[PDB]
Amino acid sequence: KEAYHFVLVPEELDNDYWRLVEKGAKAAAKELGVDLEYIGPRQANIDEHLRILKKAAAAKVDGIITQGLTEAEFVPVINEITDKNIPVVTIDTDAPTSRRVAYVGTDNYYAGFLAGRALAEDTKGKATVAIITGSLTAAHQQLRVRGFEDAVRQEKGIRIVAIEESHITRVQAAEKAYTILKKHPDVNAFYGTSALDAIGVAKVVEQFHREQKTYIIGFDTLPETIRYLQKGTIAATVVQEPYEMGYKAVKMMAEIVAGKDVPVVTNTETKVIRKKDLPL
Repeated sequence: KEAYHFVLVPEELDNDYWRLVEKGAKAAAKELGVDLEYIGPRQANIDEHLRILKKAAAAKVDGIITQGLTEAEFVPVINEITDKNIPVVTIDTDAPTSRRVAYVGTDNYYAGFLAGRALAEDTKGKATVAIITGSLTAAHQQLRVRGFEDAVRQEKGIRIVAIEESHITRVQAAEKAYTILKKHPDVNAFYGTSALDAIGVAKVVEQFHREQKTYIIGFDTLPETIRYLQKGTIAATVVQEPYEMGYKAVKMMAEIVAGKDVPVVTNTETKVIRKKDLPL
């Protein structure tokens, strides 16, 4: 009996969030006697991401765990991998129209919906919102935006005046905040859907001395996010369970190759945390 060899491809190797996924994935792998190879782009890059997927598939590994990041490029690659009878578990971002066997990650539509609810609650239903999103093509970003929009649609005192892409860098989130605040000086609320968006926004808001008049809600728990939350510049952030999705993704791949029944979608929890919830 040879050990199962699984590949987990993170969006970015050196990233606090994915290192938490790696920890959970390696904990489950060790617990099951599974060889887990954790490889991806050192810096997020779609083309090296796809290239590492197709390489792992050509190695006849027993299963591949990955984001279904974009419909256009990742659904074909997931299906291509599935056509070699290698099962794919999606993690963090689903591709529900692909032939991936199972998904483990946040309900991204509903993370954004809870963010809309939290913004409406905290602003007492009155806000002029700008949205910073990592990209318009990444499936989880799209869902987080759409969920927020649906949540606030009937909030008569809320209107969304801008949506801008950060390309998941802190510097470009700041850039877009400079552009938005210049163009829409009535903006008193920012919603960021990737891990550095609120952080980039927070810097610009503080530069213009607008923190006391600006509500900021972002995603995840990076150190600068916790700092701005303790300081008051960021009012809230949506917290995921990267360790748990790493752990559950590996355990579910093992169930799949063992022939057991597994659900198609497993959603790890999501929570809107504010300053009062710190420490985590």
